Amino acid sequence: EIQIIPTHSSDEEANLFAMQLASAAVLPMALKAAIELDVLEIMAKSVPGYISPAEIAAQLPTTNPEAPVMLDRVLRLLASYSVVTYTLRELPSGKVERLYGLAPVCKFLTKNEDGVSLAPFLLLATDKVLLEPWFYLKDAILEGGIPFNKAYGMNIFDYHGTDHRINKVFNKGMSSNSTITMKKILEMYNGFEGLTTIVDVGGGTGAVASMIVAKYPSINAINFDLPHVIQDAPAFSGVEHLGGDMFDGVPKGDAIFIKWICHDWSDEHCLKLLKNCYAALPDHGKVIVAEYILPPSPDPSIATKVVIHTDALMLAYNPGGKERTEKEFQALAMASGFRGFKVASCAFNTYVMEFLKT
Amino acid sequence: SDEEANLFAMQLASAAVLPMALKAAIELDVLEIMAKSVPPSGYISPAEIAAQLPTTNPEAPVMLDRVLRLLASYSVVTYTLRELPSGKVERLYGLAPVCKFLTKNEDGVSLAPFLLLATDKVLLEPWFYLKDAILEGGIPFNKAYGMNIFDYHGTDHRINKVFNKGMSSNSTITMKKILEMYNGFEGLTTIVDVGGGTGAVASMIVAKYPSINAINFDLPHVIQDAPAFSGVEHLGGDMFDGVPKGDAIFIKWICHDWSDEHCLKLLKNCYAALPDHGKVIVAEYILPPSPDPSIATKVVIHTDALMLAYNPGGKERTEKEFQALAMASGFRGFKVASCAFNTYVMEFLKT
Ligand SMILES: Nc1ncnc2c1ncn2[C@@H]1O[C@H](CSCC[C@H](N)C(=O)O)[C@@H](O)[C@H]1O
Ligand SMILES: Nc1ncnc2c1ncn2[C@@H]1O[C@H](CSCC[C@H](N)C(=O)O)[C@@H](O)[C@H]1O
Ligand SMILES: C/C=C/c1ccc(O)c(OC)c1
Repeated sequence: EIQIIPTHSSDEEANLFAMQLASAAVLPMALKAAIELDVLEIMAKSVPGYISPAEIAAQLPTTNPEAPVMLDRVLRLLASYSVVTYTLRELPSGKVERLYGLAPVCKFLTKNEDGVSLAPFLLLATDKVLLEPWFYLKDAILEGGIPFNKAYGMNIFDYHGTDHRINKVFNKGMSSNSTITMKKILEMYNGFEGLTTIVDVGGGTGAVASMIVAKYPSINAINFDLPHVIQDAPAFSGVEHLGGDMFDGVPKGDAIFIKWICHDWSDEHCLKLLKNCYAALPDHGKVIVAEYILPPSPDPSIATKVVIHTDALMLAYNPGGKERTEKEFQALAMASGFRGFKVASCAFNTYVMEFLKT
Repeated sequence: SDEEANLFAMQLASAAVLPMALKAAIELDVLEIMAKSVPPSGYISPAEIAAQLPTTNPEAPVMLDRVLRLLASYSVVTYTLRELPSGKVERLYGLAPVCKFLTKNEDGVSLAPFLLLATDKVLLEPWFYLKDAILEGGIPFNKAYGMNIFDYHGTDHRINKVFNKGMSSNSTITMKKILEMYNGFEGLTTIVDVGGGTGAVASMIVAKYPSINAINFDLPHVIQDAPAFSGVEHLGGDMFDGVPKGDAIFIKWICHDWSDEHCLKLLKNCYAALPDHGKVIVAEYILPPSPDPSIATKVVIHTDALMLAYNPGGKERTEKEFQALAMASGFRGFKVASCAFNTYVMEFLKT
């Protein structure tokens, strides 16, 4: 370990890092506006890279003379963070102009073959509704409670039942994200083959249930979630949509699949749901749990960052939620009656574990 | 490589967690507690931090740990791991170099109040109207509130104070460094700080050059909050109507708030306010020539994006753009005199 001697040079880097931190929110917020204006889809479709901000603006419903320069300024920020790429063209007239192209991350920020990306997940994570709890984080640490419940007087799921705009944003966000992950899950994970019935507990609007039934047409699926979510679930052949509250019970099936459910809830709420799962399954049933697994240390890798970001988000938003290690998941499994524990697969940082009653 | 792209997109989507988590740590005084309490070897437990917070919440240590873990992953704090007898590891946290600027120094100053400003609820709101401003014209801030940001500051006194202390702390740190390097204040008898805020810069210059009489010129609602400093006279006004007379005019972070037309109008009042051989001293970021990934470029491009969402047309400019503003406003001479923390000090010379 070599010691860095403090100098004006190292003080400058520390100062500018603090300044970068101060205004770090400009990145997701600028990206959110690019996605809502459909700037990246325009780039994806119009690119002969690289396109000028004036050529992008020409495809927007605007007569604002300042649109191209406003777009230029946004895209320059995105370029510095490698969300887009750029080239420079000298204007026959002396000044330097930037043209922009899509960077490799835009594969997941623009619709793929099959009409899906992570952009709706980004719109959800940057929604007004979800920024507000952050201003009550201090209060929840000092006064107890949940910053989101302090913001609006109820938990986030009850709030989705009262704000139909955010309910749609959230359901579309989760569906897009699970679609992308499940497609890769389905390629490498064999645990669904052979089952007659599967229940998706907190399955949202049913994207995962419907993909499993598409791959395995002899499976019958039940998409189980809250009534305000189920009311908006598209019909899909092989999928039964059922509204309820999982803490009160879950539908019977041969296996139960829970994706991104455990991390929303405290260990006690988890134990309760997992007992409910244990009771709805036959003697050799299994719970298939798809979640992130906390890494060993808070290292600076992007994969670790994504898991620690989501842990922090389940501090603001949710009733006791947190990310967990592989030992903590096995602990919860053994404590709710399952004798078998297997880490089965991994896609995009999401691990598939089986809790086996066996 | 597909995996890495997907994970980067997920990182971007929840990127705001970092500055929001940091804001909460600063509002809880967690970094100051660390700075005062961290023992010689240099790491402290969240339980030990929490014991110093005004709280009886049994969950506080755990929730602190989880916020600090996020901060550590980004090297805002350092950490060590301590194995527990029963296999699981505990995290202890310490100060990283950035903490120097996010905690009070010996002059009692840090950048923390600038971070409180940048992350304030008031300033997040305009971002939801950026799409609207791009399609329809206008300024996201104006769309959200009734009016321009500075008028808003004269209506919402909490934000007025946060903004003034934000700017004050930031300008203090930068001005101390500039004053160690820049000799342009000698032979001056009077200096005018136009949009000088609560007067921190004006006071630093008189502290260094007690021969100078400084006018600190800003909007009435900011002057209202300006503490008395000897040798500084506070004066409320509107710079686009006219600037007080002095031997030199100092404008820090003013040009980037305003469109070219507004800057030209300001600089011509400046020219008019000066004697024959006076000068305007302009302290601004300079836009680099490409969107490079360096922290120093990011800071300037972030501020350019912030100007877009808050201000009556501000932006960041290149040195040749500043030379054009100087020229179009009648200045004959231009020089780049020094630089501290990305802030360049330019003079626009009348002869
Ligand atoms: N008490 C409850 N009973 C049933 N579903 C619930 C619930 N509380 C929350 N949920 C559902 O749990 C889901 C958490 S979001 C995860 C959604 C989906 N499994 C996916 O991975 O994409 C939401 O759809 C929410 O409505
Ligand atoms: N018309 C006007 N006349 C004078 N001051 C103005 C103005 N419009 C905005 N301002 C002021 O311009 C300042 C911009 S903020 C940064 C300025 C300060 N020189 C610093 O570097 O810390 C604010 O204090 C704001 O109140
Ligand atoms: C924008 C934050 C992401 C997110 C927030 C709350 C949740 O409950 C969730 O899924 C369980 C995901």
